[PDB]
Amino acid sequence: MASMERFLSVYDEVQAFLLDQLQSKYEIDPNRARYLRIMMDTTCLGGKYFRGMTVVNVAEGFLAVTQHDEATKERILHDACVGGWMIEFLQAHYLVEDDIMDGSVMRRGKPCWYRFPGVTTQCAINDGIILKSWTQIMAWHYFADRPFLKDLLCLFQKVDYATAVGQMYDVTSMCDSNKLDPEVAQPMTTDFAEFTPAIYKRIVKYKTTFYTYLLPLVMGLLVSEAAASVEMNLVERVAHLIGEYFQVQDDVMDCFTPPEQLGKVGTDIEDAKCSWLAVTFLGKANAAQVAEFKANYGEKDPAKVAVVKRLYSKANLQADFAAYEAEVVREVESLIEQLKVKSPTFAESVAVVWEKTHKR
Amino acid sequence: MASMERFLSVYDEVQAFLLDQLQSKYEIDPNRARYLRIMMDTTCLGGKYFRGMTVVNVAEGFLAVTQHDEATKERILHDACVGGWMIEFLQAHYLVEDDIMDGSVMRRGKPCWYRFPGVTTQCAINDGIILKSWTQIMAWHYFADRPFLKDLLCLFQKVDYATAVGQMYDVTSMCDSNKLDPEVAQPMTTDFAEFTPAIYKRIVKYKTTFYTYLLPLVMGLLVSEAAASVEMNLVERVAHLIGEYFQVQDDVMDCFTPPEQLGKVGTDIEDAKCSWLAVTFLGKANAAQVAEFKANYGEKDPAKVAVVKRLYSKANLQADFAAYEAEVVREVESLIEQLKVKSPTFAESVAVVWEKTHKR
Ligand SMILES: C[C@H](O)CNC(=O)Nc1ccccc1
Ligand SMILES: C[C@H](O)CNC(=O)Nc1ccccc1
Ligand SMILES: [Zn+2]
Ligand SMILES: [Zn+2]
Ligand SMILES: [Zn+2]
Ligand SMILES: [Zn+2]
Repeated sequence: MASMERFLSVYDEVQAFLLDQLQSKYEIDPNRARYLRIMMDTTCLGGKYFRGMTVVNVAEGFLAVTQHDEATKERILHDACVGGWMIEFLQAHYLVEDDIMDGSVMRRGKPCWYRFPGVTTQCAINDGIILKSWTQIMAWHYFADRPFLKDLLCLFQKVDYATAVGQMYDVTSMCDSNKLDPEVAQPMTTDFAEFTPAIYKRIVKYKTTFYTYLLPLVMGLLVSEAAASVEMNLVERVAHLIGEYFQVQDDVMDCFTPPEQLGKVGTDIEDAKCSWLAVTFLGKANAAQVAEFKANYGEKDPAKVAVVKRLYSKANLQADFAAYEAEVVREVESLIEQLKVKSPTFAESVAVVWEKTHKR
Repeated sequence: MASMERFLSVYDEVQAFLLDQLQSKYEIDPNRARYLRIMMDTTCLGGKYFRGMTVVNVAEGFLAVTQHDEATKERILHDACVGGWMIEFLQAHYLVEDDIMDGSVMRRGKPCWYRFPGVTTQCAINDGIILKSWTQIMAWHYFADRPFLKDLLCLFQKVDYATAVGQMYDVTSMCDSNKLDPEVAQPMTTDFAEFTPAIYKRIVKYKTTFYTYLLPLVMGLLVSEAAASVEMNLVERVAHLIGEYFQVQDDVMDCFTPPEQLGKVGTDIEDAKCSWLAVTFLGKANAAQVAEFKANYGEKDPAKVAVVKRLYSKANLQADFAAYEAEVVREVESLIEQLKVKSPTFAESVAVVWEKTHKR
């Protein structure tokens, strides 16, 4: 059976499970069941399933080199699909809540969930809560007797926590740290002293890399009972490296990818985000360029946004991007080599993960 | 050592643990640590700790009748405090997110967290996320080797899910179920056909009783290794019964308790909530009273709100309240009796839980 169709079939199975349990155990009525169904579909479906499919792909790699009964191969592939949907639903949770936090308008060429007429923020915050709660219901039901349940829940928990801490880093990235104070309305930085590579790397490491790369790889190892085919510190380092590159790519696209293709009007400049473009620009700008950046960044005025995009264009950040990209290529290839010592198979799964990211 | 001081000491210990781990493992800076510290204190402290203290009280009851080494008594009381703070932090999560959802202004005589000048909704949604994530970090660290970890996490998970489903019931209680549709803006009911006792009871059962009464009682049983001193179906029934009564009390107070004493300007009438007052009123009203209710409910206009409160006053709902209260007294006393068959001690813990609720 082809992987994607297995994975989509499992979505249907998990959805039916969840909705049927709401009826039998939580006293739900048909209409609220239908609302939840629609919420689940709208918020969890229509992306590329990179995250969830990675769990499946890692598991398929191990199956090719490991002796098992056919029934066991099916059980492992089913568990990899359920685990992948746990990650897709965790992403859905964070995208619903982030879109509300950031006053976002669109996502994947459709309105953000909270903007749907019959949703509203009042419902949507809680819908996002339910999305993450479903990840736990899936795990407790499908992995009840599994030897990896403990480790999978502990890992998922750490990754969710890292992700929330990364959200905090992100939403506070345009403030001066010494001024953070619940009692005082937060001004935007005027110095931009905290727009540095290390501070950027902290934001992206926590906001995105743990859930997008670390969790899919380690979940495919867990459902395969293969965590001893790796050096976990290597897996962490390669996840964090690829994941950073993914985010840099997303930062450049927010500024330069046409909206119809982005699925999004990008507003990182207006929102004063600590983007790779802004940190790279401040790393090579002269005094007058720095001052012109400071006069225009973090403002909704389209003319000021056009001045920042011009400053980026004239600073030939494409060349810095190519240089960054070449260094990451170098480093990812090195880690892949190190991962072949313990597991050619796992190494190859990471190579595929890299190819997929590198070729967006 | 007195229970409350043990419990507050453990708060300090858990806070320090959590903040120190952010520093050592999550790369946090001192200023963001201070923001989180302040968030934790503001959102988790200053209530009566009924929930968390119930875990401690159930555990203390068992200790009085069970042989243990002193070191074991201390370990059980510490675990009961940590478990109680897991529930207090789960409540904090839901109160932060609910206040945002409901556009609330105050709570416990202070502004809602999101309204603090240096918070904002953008931060506060995520702060609420972190509050619940902390409950998992506490459990994984403090209960790592404990025989009850599995059962405590499974239970907590179910209770959190029930609570989110109850939030859905609550926020959608003034809509007609057959009209729920993400694509269509939701009108308020005009018939009030779904303002019934059974529909009310479903809202309150899920929104409040699982986290407020079921979880503190069952957590005190789990940390005591005492789940075989009870019939779980009795514990469920008594939790749901007392918890309903608690909420009816909160509904009457939203309408009739002066704001300075409530900690809150109550807005259930304007918000068109399915309250005990509204369902009781519609259960005894004549045709003209029903029509006058329909013209005035669910409207911000203070004159219309004054007309609903008058309709409630003239309908002598105090008498229905007394009758309800007498029935619950009857039923709670009956369940307490049944619980004495297996455990006088646990029975007495539930009696205390009832006394505390009955005497608010
Ligand atoms: C518009 C979105 O970016 C589309 N989704 C992706 O590009 N997802 C993705 C693809 C490859 C690697 C990692 C993640
Ligand atoms: C203003 C709030 O209602 C104060 N808190 C409580 O009354 N909490 C409480 C007390 C007894 C039983 C159950 C819960
Ligand atoms: Zn965001
Ligand atoms: Zn972006
Ligand atoms: Zn609410
Ligand atoms: Zn209320």
